[PDB]
Amino acid sequence: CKGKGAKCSRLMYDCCTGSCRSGKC
Repeated sequence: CKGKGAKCSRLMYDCCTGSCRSGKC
């Protein structure tokens, strides 16, 4: 995964630790 500011999807959040909304971590 990535970290903050990393493009992600709440359902399939690809962030290591943080959040995932609007298509971002």
